[PDB]
Amino acid sequence: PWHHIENLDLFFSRVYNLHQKNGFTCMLIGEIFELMQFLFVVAFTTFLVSCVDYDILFANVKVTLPDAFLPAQVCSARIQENGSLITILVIAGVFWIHRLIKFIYNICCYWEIHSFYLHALRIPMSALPYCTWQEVQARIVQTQKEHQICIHKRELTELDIYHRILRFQNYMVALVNKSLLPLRFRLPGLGEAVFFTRGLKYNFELILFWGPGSLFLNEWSLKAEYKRGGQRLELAQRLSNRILWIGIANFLLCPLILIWQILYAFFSYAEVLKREPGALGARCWSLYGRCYLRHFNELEHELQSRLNRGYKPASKYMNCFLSPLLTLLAKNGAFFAGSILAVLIALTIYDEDVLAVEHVLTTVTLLGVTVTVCRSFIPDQHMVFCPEQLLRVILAHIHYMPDHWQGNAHRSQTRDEFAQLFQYKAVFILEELLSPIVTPLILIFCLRPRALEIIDFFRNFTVEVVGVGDTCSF
Amino acid sequence: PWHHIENLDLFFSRVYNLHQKNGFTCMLIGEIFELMQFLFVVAFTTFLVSCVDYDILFANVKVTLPDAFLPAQVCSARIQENGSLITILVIAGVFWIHRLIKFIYNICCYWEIHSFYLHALRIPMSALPYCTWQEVQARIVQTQKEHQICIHKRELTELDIYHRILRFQNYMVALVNKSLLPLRFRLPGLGEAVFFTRGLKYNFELILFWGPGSLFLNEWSLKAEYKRGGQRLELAQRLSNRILWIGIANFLLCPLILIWQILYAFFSYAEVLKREPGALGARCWSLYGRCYLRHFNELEHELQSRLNRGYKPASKYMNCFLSPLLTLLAKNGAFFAGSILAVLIALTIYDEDVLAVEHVLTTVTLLGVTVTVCRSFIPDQHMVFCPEQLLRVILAHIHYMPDHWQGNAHRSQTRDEFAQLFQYKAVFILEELLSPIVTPLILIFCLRPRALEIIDFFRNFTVEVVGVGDTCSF
Amino acid sequence: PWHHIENLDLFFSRVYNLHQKNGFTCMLIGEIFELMQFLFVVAFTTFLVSCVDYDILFANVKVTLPDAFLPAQVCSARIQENGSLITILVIAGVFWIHRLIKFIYNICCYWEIHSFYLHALRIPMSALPYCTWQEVQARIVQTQKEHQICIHKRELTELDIYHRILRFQNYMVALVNKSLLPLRFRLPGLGEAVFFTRGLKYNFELILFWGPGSLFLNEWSLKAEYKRGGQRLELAQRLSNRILWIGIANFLLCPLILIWQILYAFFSYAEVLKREPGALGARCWSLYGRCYLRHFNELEHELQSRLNRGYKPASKYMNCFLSPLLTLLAKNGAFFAGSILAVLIALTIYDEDVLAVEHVLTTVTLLGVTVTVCRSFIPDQHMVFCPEQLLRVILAHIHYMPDHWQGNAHRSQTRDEFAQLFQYKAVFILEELLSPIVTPLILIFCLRPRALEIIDFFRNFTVEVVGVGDTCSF
Repeated sequence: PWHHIENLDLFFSRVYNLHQKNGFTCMLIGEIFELMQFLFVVAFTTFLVSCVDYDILFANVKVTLPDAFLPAQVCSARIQENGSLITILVIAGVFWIHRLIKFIYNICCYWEIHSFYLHALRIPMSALPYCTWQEVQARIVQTQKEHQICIHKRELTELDIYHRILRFQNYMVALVNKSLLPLRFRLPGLGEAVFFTRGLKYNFELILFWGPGSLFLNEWSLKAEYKRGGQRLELAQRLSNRILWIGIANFLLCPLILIWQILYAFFSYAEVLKREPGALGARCWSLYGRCYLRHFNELEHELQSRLNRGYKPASKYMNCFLSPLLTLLAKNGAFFAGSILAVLIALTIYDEDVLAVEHVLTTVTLLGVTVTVCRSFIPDQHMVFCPEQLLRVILAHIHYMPDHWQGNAHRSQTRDEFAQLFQYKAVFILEELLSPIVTPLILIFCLRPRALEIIDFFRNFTVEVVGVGDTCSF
Repeated sequence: PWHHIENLDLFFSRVYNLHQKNGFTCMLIGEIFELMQFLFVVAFTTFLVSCVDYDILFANVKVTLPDAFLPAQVCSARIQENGSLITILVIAGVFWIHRLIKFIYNICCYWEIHSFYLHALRIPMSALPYCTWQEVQARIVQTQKEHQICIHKRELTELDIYHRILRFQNYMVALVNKSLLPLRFRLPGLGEAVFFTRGLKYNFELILFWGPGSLFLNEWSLKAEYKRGGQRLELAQRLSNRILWIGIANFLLCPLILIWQILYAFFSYAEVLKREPGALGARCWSLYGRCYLRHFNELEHELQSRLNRGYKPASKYMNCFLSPLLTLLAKNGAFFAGSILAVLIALTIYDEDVLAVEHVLTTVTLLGVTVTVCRSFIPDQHMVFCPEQLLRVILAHIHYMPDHWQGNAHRSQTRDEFAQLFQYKAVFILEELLSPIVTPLILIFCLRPRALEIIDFFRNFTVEVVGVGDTCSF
Repeated sequence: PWHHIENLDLFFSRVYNLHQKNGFTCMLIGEIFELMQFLFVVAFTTFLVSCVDYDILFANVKVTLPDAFLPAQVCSARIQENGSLITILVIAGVFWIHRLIKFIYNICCYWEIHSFYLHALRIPMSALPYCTWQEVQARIVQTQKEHQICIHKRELTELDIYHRILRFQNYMVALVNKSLLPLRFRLPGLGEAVFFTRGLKYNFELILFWGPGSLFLNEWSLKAEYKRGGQRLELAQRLSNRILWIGIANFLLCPLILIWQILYAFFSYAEVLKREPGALGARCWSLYGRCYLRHFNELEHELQSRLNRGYKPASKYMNCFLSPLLTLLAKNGAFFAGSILAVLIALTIYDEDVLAVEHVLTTVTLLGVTVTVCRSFIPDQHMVFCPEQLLRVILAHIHYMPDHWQGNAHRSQTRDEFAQLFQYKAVFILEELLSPIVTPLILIFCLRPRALEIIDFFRNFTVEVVGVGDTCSF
């Protein structure tokens, strides 16, 4: 049954994702909840926009919650009469319909992959969350005589699976580390800024890999016309028109994507700020650090493991960088604020009628917040300031660092250059919000003039591995 | 003075316990508070049952606490007229009287031991909490010519003290690790369940060691009739009647012991749930792990040290076992719950008259609890899932593990088999509550048919160390 | 320009302090805020004493904060009419005027030092917080031919800078470790007490080093009359009169210094008790541990580093010392208190009208505090009591320990002797409050009779390093 496939690339990617999804039911259940998140976001916002009145809620006998909710009939009439609301719902509906159809097709294709694990590999569906990818890899390669998926190539190789699954991610890796993508900016008042988000990466792969107008012929071979240097300018002009058109589509989609990014950050992170706002000060590896620190032919879990082992030294390293002025001001401000708040607390503690004076509680509240915030920049008085050993621990995991980091490991410039590989989480959120606005501008003015250079790139750094196809240079 | 003892076994146990009690006053003070805990439990429950009225408390001028308390005369009349309350108090009184008489006798016997530390060993009572058992051991054995406690045996030996103190605990160890005690069960809806509590261990030692009808003649020699195989069936029948009778006593005592176990768990753990309920999710070594992981000839502190060194790796190991479905549901539920709660919090934060709507606070409260509970099953996104090194650290301390744990260290079955050696604290509490109900059933139907096998056991695995007596096989 | 200095001692101290102050602006900004702290303390207390009325605050329409504040005119009239308040303000004004004049002079002298870093060393003012003292040390010593600050001595040496900056701190070190200063006391009800504060150290340096009547001629040479033993008694009598006079000045200043110490502890620590009172239970290295554990020729940062590396093992070591009686009482008290509080919480949880009974909340509140306090003396049940390895880790950093600590590392006496080198923070605060009262008594009765011994000391342990001057013996 596993002979007429013709799409071994997509097949191996699906074989890997089911292992990364911890079986079949979790993938199905995970996909359903993904679809449900969008629908819930849309429905709750729509319900909040139309049904609830907010008049009898602010009161302008105890009132129940169901009173503020309008009955179904009047809520439907206000939705279908907003005009400026139904036009967003229509677009948010067609994307989900496309997604749902794609999902149904993927289920019917992942069920076929399920049989291949069960039958060809003899690995039950209850042992997946306990089977490393290495175990799955040995049974696929050693039994390649039975299922005879690839008879065309003389044999199958471990390097082949890595190349087949990751034919386009290697291309993505080569573009960012050769500065062939517009991800460096100079800003007035900020200085150097690296703006690399998921929209640009999604757009790069859509411009270069996916679509009927991309550089790749079917799935695993870029069009032969891109292997001849006789029409570099003509191909560049054609690519420039393509790049220009994709940017126009992004500019058209700007308002919709902005609503989606805003809604996602709010529904996902606007509650952690209330309960534990220090979690958004905790740092995480940025998307550039995932493409700058990524080896060639390295799967998602092999890289995620390295970013996990180097997560605790990185928090310490970024936390040993203080500021003589910030530390001075924090020390002094905490003293002054706490010295006033202590008197206030004593007058409050003795007789509590002071709590009825107008601006006593707010002053105490803001000062408690002020003391706690200011006392958070004051380090532990007996810490071992060792910001030189911290880089050793980090480099032992992520494996990549600019050459001007080893000696001067403690300057304020090295921290500001490391903070771009290891960014705040709050900063991460903020540039996910700005991605749908800046991404089109980046593609039209910065990437379009490079449309020639890319054409040279794809022409000079693409080799042809026999039996595999057109792959990216290491 | 230390020549006419005739009970060197009990003497050495008392010598050890005073060191484990950190001197003499602490033992006296500890015993008094132990007696006082029972009396307080009984008295407070009795006072709550009879004196307080709960009528003028629920209000059916500010009211004081002493108003709800009835005067002594009317409270005494209601106690001595309850009938169904005085019959429990009588039993709770006679046990304490027995305990108090035993305590007074033990004090007069521990005072004699106090003189032996002070005079024979020349160790002051202010240096006990700072003297290891090794220091006490060297001065006892090296000065065995002066106090001449044991002249019968040619000399005294360190192995002898371990054997003399622990003649019955070794027997307890051999029964659990040879599955000679009924502590394995199959339950519909739960599967495998190991139910081993203090009542069974107390009952085992009462059936086998203590009492005038046990297997041991005086204190340190089982009756010679149990060394002849000519009457195995007859001895088994006699033992079966004994086992049957002990079970009947337990069945009779079931309601009383149940009240004691319920009261003890409530008074000891029902407040930690309110303040810090995560402490009852913290795991602890179960009573079977104390008998399965216990070496032979190992005192209480030597084992407690090993269970201490292996406590932190064990919490990590049991905490690295997740569930693809539980983690998926938690992630998704937290998002949905937090997404609703964030909107609620914003409407609450803007104008607080929303706080007067009926079901807004309860929804917020349950959802905050829901988010916090659900967000507690979501691991740290950058943790080093290394559940294989954790078993190495644990095995280096407790020294005992089933053979099918080394290879498959990460299956869901190994965790469910390790959770029986290292059980939850909440689970520990729950099976202490169920011990007085299930313990009689275990003894009558499961241990009684084994009454023959035990007779064989005690006949084949009991050696006679010269000068020491009848000991258990290692 | 760096030739006519004549005060190389003060110059090198200033060169070091600017590095310890992380540049020039931070020193200027730090000094200004230091001056501002005193002024704010005085002004706020004065404003609180005179302006606010506390009559319309305790209420004896919602009332604003500005109503309680008296207008400027009536507040000025009450200040300048208090009599017993203006006499304190005058003294608190003249000290600050002296301080401000000294500060202005130091700025004009540190600006000259700023040019020496910028020009002679070619080290910009933006690289100071990132330059170790070693980098500053190499450029000073290797370029000693250009600025020719010291041509008198043949060359400059690293030992010379250490000696020049720290000519008086070495003297302070030799007096405390030879028990030549009155810092040991026997108290009824407390026993041994080591009372060494900043006032005594400040007074010691004022009696011995600073002033026109001290032992040192100009700055770096004690008067030659103190190098001849022919007038030991006469010099001792003169020194005794000096010591007596300094003590009289301290006794006169007792009330003022007491107000300053009280105010400083309150404004600095009286708020941490409210928010996080466990931070004042955290220990810190006492002032005697800074003079007992200090090497010879060791700068402030080299010692602070050692006190930082040995801070975490020291907290563990002092936290592994329990008390059999304290642990027993805590266990039992927590059980009893929690057993009552659990019943109270259940009655409170079922129906909340119980919250209106008078003494229910206070009982719950005090018992919650009681449980939390008592449950703070109860250690973790599975901790590795290893108070012997902890001393190894500590001694590896502070380098100094009494000889009767190595063997008996766990007695209650070693802890009570280590607690004097590593004292509580709350204890530290308390003896800073008592320093202005006890310091004069210590100098008059204990140090005055020693006035002879000191004269012998300064005569026998002062060597003359050529080119450097009169230094202290190592």
